[PDB]
Amino acid sequence: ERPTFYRQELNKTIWEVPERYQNLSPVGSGAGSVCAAFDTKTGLRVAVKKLSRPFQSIIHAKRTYRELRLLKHMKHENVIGLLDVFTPARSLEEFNDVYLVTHLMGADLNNQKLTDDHVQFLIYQILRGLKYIHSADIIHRDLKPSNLAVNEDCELKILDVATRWYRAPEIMLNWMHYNQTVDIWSVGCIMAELLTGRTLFPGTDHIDQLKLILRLVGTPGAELLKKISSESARNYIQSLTQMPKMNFANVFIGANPLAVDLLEKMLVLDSDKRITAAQALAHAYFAQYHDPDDEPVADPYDQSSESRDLLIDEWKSLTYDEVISFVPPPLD
Ligand SMILES: CCCCCCCCO[C@@H]1O[C@H](CO)[C@@H](O)[C@H](O)[C@H]1O
Repeated sequence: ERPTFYRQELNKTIWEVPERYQNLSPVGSGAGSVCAAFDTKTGLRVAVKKLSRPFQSIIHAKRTYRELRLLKHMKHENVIGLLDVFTPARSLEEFNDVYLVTHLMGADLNNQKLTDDHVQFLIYQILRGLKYIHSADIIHRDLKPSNLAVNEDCELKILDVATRWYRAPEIMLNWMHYNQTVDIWSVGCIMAELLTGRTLFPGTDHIDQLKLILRLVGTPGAELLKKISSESARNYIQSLTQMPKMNFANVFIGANPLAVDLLEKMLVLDSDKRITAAQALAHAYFAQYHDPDDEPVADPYDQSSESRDLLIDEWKSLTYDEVISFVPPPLD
């Protein structure tokens, strides 16, 4: 049955939401607008995002669909999920607005070294979430402290200048064919910063970022240089003065040797040689948290919906179908 909706003017528009969602109050970007609310059915504080111009163009429509589909797929403790999605529309013909409801997250990992035991717990949770995302054949591509939410029990969820500080070197070289370990590079950068209280590679601009990375991990070795299809890349690298990888033990002074060992395995230039999320969860650094019985994988996720060129009304109809078919997660 259809919930009774009410209407209220918020962020220059009339929002129309199920009455279960009370005390709406703005907090949000625009890069759709977000309101905080209290969900009375579940007892939870939530974020309610009214999408802005979701079907204004083919590009907007395809974006909306892909975003909804992703959020509907993600069902893991360490990944943001969808609590609800709704529209006031009673039919496709009347369908214009989409609203997404998620847990209201109070803090992120930006929000001043952490202790080694806390770094262990936070990075464990990131990697547990990443194992799940990667198992769906999804690459996050923009892992950074602001995309990591934590609650007051230090339970963590991976979220949905934009800073370059956490970005894998191959993304900044426009390499394409990205591996999932682009995300492992980011996790390394985050872990280093939690341990030291300092940004590992605080690049001022695009080339400076690359310069800082090369300073720590050294210039490419022969095995990596063999895999560079680009003639221009190859000839530039060969001309750099050969520098060895720095000693992470004497870069992360005071740090748990198990942590340094893990960082050495994450922050490798060659993406094929970086540790995977599932391998990292088995690393002795996480001995106190690691449990193979509860590090679950995802169902396969279909991203083909993505190479396709469809009409606006087709993307719109497909999005409508996803809104109607939505099943809320268990009351928990
Ligand atoms: C001057 C800085 C050079 C940075 C080298 C980064 C190499 C990243 O690693 C590479 O990434 C690709 C994308 O997955 C793969 O196709 C390769 O097999 C791999 O070597």
